[PDB]
Amino acid sequence: YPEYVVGLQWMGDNYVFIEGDDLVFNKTTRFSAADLNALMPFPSFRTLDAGRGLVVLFTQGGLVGFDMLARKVTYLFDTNEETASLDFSPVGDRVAYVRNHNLYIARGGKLGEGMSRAIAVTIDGTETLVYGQAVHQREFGIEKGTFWSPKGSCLAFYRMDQSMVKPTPIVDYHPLEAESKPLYYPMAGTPSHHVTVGIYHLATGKTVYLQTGEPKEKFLTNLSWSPDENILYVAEVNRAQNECKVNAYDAETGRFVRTLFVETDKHYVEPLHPLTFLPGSNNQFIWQSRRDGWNHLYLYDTTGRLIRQVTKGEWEVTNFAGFDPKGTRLYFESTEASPLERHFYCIDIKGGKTKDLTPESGMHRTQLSPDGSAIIDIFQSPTVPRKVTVTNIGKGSHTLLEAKNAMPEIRTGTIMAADGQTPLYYKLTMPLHFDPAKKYPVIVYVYGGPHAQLVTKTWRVGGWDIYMAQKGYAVFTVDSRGSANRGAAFEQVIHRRLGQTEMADQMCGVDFLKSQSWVDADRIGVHGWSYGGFMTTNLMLTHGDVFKVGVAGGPVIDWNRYEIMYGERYFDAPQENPEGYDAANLLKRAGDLKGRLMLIHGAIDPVVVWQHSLLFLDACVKARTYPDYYVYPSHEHNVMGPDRVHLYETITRYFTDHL
Amino acid sequence: YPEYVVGLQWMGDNYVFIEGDDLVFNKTTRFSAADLNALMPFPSFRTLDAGRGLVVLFTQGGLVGFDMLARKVTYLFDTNEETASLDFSPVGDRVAYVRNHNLYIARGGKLGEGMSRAIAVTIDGTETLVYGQAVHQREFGIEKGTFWSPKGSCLAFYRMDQSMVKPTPIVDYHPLEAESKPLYYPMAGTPSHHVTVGIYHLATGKTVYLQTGEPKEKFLTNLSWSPDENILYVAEVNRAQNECKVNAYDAETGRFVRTLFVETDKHYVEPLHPLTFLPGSNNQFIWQSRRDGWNHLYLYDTTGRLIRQVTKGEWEVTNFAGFDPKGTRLYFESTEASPLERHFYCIDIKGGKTKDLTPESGMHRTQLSPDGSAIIDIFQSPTVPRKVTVTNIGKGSHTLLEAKNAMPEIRTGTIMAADGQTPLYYKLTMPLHFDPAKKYPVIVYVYGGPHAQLVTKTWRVGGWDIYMAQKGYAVFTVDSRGSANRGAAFEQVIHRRLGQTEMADQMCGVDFLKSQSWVDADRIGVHGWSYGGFMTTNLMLTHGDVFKVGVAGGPVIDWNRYEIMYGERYFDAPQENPEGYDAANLLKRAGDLKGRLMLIHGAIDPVVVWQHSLLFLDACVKARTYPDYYVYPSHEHNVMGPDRVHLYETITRYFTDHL
Ligand SMILES: *[B]([O])([O])[C]1[C][C][C]N1C(=O)[C]([N]C(=O)[C]([C])[N])[C]([C])[C][C]
Ligand SMILES: *[B]([O])([O])[C]1[C][C][C]N1C(=O)[C]([N]C(=O)[C]([C])[N])[C]([C])[C][C]
Repeated sequence: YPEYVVGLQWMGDNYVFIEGDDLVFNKTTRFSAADLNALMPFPSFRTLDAGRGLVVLFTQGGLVGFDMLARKVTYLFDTNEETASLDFSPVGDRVAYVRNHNLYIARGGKLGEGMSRAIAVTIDGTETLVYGQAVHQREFGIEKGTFWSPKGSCLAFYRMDQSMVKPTPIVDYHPLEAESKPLYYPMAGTPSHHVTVGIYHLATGKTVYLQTGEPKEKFLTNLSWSPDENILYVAEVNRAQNECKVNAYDAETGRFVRTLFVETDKHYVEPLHPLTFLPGSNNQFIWQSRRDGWNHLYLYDTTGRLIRQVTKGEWEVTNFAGFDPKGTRLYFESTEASPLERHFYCIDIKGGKTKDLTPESGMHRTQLSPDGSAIIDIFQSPTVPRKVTVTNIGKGSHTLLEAKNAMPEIRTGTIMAADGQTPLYYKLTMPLHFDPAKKYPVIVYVYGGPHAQLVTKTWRVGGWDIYMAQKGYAVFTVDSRGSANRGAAFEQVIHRRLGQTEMADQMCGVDFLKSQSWVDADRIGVHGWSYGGFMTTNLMLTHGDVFKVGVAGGPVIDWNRYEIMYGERYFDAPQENPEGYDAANLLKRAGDLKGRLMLIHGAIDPVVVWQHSLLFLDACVKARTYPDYYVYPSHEHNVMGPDRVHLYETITRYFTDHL
Repeated sequence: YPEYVVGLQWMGDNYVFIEGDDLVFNKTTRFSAADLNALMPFPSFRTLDAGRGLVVLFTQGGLVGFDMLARKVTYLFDTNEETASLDFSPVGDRVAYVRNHNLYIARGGKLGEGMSRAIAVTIDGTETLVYGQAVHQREFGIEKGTFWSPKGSCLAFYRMDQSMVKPTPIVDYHPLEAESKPLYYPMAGTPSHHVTVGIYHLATGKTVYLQTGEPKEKFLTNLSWSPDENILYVAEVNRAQNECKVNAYDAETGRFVRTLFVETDKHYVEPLHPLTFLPGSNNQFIWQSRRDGWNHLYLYDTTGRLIRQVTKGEWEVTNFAGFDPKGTRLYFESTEASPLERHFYCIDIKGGKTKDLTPESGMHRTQLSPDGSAIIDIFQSPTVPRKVTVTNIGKGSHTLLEAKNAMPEIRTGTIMAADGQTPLYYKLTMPLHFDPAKKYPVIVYVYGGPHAQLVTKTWRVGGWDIYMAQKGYAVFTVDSRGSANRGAAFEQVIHRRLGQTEMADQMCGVDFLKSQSWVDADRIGVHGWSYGGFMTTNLMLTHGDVFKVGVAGGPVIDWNRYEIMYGERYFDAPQENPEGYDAANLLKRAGDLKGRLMLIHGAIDPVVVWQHSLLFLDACVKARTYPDYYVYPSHEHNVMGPDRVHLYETITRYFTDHL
C-alpha cells in the first residue's frame, strides 16, 4: 500500500483487477460498471468465493450477490442495515449477522422472486450477554463469533456472559449532556467472562450448546468444523495459558467426544489458527504450532495421532496458503530466507526441502490461485517500490507492473542485544540534507511489544519518521527482544518481566547512536504508541539522563489495568507476579519524570482505557513532576483518517519545541 | 487571611481569640485546653450562638456542645459520622443532618443521661430525590436545605425531584476499573428540577408541604420564618428570572396565604437574602433589594406594605449586620466611601445620613457584638497589612494588633471603559527588579464575570500575580463592566451578550498597556479561571494578533452546557437568544486559535463540566488548530490544597516557555 493495481485477486482461473470503470479478467476480457449496472435492479465489492468468482455488492438498498464468471445476479439480501457482522454461508445463499444484540440468518432472494423474513437464532441478547461476536478480547486469532459448517447445514456461534465483569465507562461527549456506556473490559487478575458455543441446526431450528464444562472461564478458541459437519473441534486454553487441548465435540448433541492432543509450555501456549483439513479428507488436517520454538505446520489425523511435523527449521511459517489440488504439497509464507523478508514456498506433505517460489530479496505478498496452479506476487524492497507478477507455477513468470524509484536516507544494520549474543536489526532515518560535519538531535521510535516487527526489508510506521527527518531530526528504530518473527525464545525472554529486557535492548540502540559522531548525545528523544507508549514512558522514567523529550500515545501505564487475555499471557496474573507488575507499574515511578513528556489518548479508547494516562497525570501531580497532555475525544485507540494530520503536527511540534 | 489573631469573635459581651492552648476572653480571663479537656467525657470549634457563647466541638466520638461563658458541657450528639449537613436547632439541643439520602433530627444527650435514637424525617430519599440539601444549583443565596423555625418547633426543608434532569457522568478513576456517578446538572434550556418545601412539626411528627403550585420549575428561594413560627415566607422566582414574588404560607397546613410584594426587572431580579425581622417584632422586616440600581435595605410590614427604603445612594450595601437592641438603627457594610473599599456604617431606621464607624481608607471587615453595642474591626490597606481594633461604639477604640510593612511593586489607577464614559479600576503587578529602561512581557489576568470584583484597596487572586512577576512578567487586571459592587447598570450591560462588553473593556486594558513604554507589545498573554477561562479563550480567538499565549482553567466554552439558573439569568435561554449564545460559543471559533493556549480542567468538576474543555480540543482537531492540555483527575472546579503548587508551576512554565 498504496495500491498500484486495484483489487488484484483470483476469480476462478482468472486474475482480476480494476481499472476505473472496468473489471479486467486475465488467465483477456473486460466488464464495465455500465455492463454491470444494466444487470442490477467500478463499484466496491467483497469476494465471497474466489474459486467461483462470487462476490457481494454493497448498494443503496441492501446487498446484491453477484457471479463475476457467469455475469449474473445471485441473491439480494436484506440484513436491515447491518454490515459489520456479515458472515455468508459457504453455500452462498444465506448470511448470518448480529442486530440489536441478537444473531440472525437471512436468506437471499433470487431476482424477482420476492423476499423472506430473517430467522432469529437468539432472542435474549443484551449488554451483558453477547451473541455471534468475537470474544476473549479478540485474542487467540478470534476475529468473529459465527462459524458456518462447510456445507451450510449449521451455524456455530459464541455466547458470552459478561455479567460478572466490572465495566469501564466509555463517554460520548458529543450529546448536550455527555453519555456513558459500560465497556465490559476484564482487567488482569479479575473474573473473566463465560463463553459457551452454540450450534444452530438450520433444518430443525434446534440449538445445542457444546458441553465444554468447567472451569467456566476457559478460553474456547479456533473453532474448526469437520468437513462432514459431524464434529466441531475447539482449542481450549486454560486461565494460566500454559495448556491447550484440542477437543472434538459432537455437532448434533454437543457432547464431548475426545481430546485429540494437548500442547503445553513453560511460558505460554498461544493457538492462533484453525485446523485445516486436507483436500478431500475428513481424517487428516494441518495444525500450526510454535511448540518447538518456531511456528510450523503439523500433520495430524483426527484421533489425535501426529503423523509428521511437515515444516522445520529456525524460522517461522507466517501464513499458511493452502494445498495443491491433490493435497500432496503445502504452500506458505515464511521467514526462511531472512526474518527481515517474506518469501512464498512449496514443500512436500512428506516434508524435507522447501522450494522458494519468490526468490528475490525483500517482501513478497502472495496469493495462490483456486487451482493451486498459479500465484499473484506483490513485491517491494528498499530498491523496488512495487513489482507485481503472475506466475504459472514452475512455468515462468509474467510481470504485470514494475515501479521505478531529496528524501531522507535510510540506513539499516545490526547491533548486539544486551545479552551480547543476539543480533538486533535497526533502521535509521537520516535528517533531510544530512551533513556529516553537523550534529543532529535524534528520536528513538520504539514499539517493542510482542506480535510486531518494525524493521523489515521493505520499500522504505506510517511515515512519521520521514516527516520528522524533514524537520532535521534523525529517527532510529530497533526490534528489541520480545518482538516478532524471531522464534519463541527471542520473544519469551520478556515473560513475567515486561519492559525490562526491551529497555535493556533499546539502550543498546542508544549506545550505537552515541557511537555516531554526527549524533548530538544531549538531544535524544523517544516516541511510540500503545506498547510503544508504555516503552516511551518507562524509558523516560528509567533513563531520565538520556531521554530529554518523549511523546507517549495510548500508553499502557499500569498492567493490572490491561486485559486478562493478552496481559496474563506475557505477564502472568498480578497475584502470581507482584514483583514483575510492580516493576512495570509506571504510576509508582512518576516522580522520576525529569524531561518533557506529552501523553496522548483517545478518550473512547477501548484497548488501552483512558484511565491509564489520566492516572499517570494524577501520579505526577502528587509526585510534583510535569508532563503534557492531549486528548482526542472522538478517537479510540489510534487516531485514524484525516485527523491523523493533526496528530502528526502535535507530536512533531512537541519535539521541535523541546528537543 | 492569613489569620494573625486566631478565631477572633464575640461570645456574650466578650471578644475572644485563641493563643495556642488558651482561649482568651476580654470585655480579662483565660481558658486552657487542659481546663476544657478535664470537663470532656486549643481545639477546633463551631460557634452556634455567639450571644450565649454556645459552641460545638468536633471530637473522636461525636459532637460535644459546650457553653463557653458557663464553662459547661451542654449536649453530646450522635450524627453517625455526618458533619457537612449539620444544622443545629436555635434551642441548641437538637441537630438536623442528611445521611444516605434522608433527613434526620438527632436530640442532644445531657452529660451522663444516656442517648436517644435519631428521628427519620424522610425515608424515600435517593439519587433522583434529594432531601434537606441546597437546591437550584446554590443560586439565589441558597447554601443549605434545612431551615429551623426560630423557637425550634419546626424544621422546613427542601425536597428536590431531579428525575426529569438528564445527568452528566462524573468518573472516579482511582478504583481498578473507573466508576461513573450521575450528576443531575440541569443545562441551559432543558427541563429544570422540581423543588417543594416540607415542614416537619416536631411535636406531632407530621410533615406538611407548601402549596407553591405551578409551574413546578419555579425557584423557591430565601426561606424566612415568621418570628411567631406561624408563617413561612418564600421568594419565588419565575423561569425567566424577571419576577420575584415574596409569598406567605401557613406553616401548619402549607396553604398559600398572600403575596406580600412582587419585584420585576427588565433584565433579571435576583433575591439573595432572607427577610430579617426587627428585634421584638412579628410585623416588620428588612428586605434587601437591588431594584433601584443599587443594593439597599427596605423596611416592610408583613401585609406587604413598603414603609421606607432605608438606605439610598449610588453605592451598595454589601453585608447587613443587624440592629441596635431597640431596632432603631441598622448596621451594615457598604461601598459608600468607595467601590474599592468596605466600611461599616450606622443608619437610623427612619433613613437619612449614614455614619461611618470605620473611616480609614481601605478594607474593613467588621463584627457587631451580640449587644449591638460594640464592634471587632479587621482592617487592611495597601500600606497596612492588618489592623485589628475593638470599639465600644462611639466611645473610642482600642487597637489589639497592628502589623508593620524586594517584592513586585503594585500600581493602581483608572482607565475608561469602551463606552468612553465609565471608569474602570486596574491593578498592575510590576516585574520584580523592574527597570524602566527595559521591555517586559505582560499577562492580563482576567476574570470579568458577575458577582466578583478583583481590584479593591487591599493589602496587595491568591498571589499568582506575584509569582509571575518574580519570573519577570508584569501582571495586569482590570474590573471590566459585568463585574460587581458598581450597581446594576454596570453589571447588566452584559445581559444576553456574554463576553462582548467584557472583551471590549479588557482591550481598553490592553490599549493602556501598550501606552506604557516598558511594555513589550509583542509579548502579551492572558490567564484566568472559570468565567476567566471563558474570557482567556474568547480573547485568544477574538484578538489572536494581540494575545500570544494563554492558560484557561475550568473554562466555560459552550454556554448551552452551563446550568439553567446562573446561565439563563445573564444570557436568557438558548431558544430565546440564539444570536447571543452562538457568539459566545467558542466551539464555533476554534479555527481562530493561532497562539499557544493551554486549557486545564479538574476531571470531576461539577460546576464547569469537563465536557467544555474536551469539546474545545475536539473542535480544534477538526479546525486544525493546536491547543495544549492538562487534567487534574482528582480535582473538582478548582485545584485546592498542596496540589495548587503543581498548578502554579504548570501555568507559569507554560508562560516562561512560550510567551
Ligand atoms: B497496543 O500495543 O496497540 C495494545 C497495548 C498492548 C497490546 N496491545 C494491543 O493492541 C494488542 N491487542 C490486544 O490486546 C487485543 C485487543 N486483545 C495487539 C498488539 C495485538 C497482540
Ligand atoms: B466560575 O466563574 O467559578 C463558574 C463559571 C461561571 C460562573 N461560575 C460560578 O462558579 C458561579 N457559581 C455557580 O454557577 C453556582 C454553582 N450555581 C459563581 C461565580 C457564583 C455566582
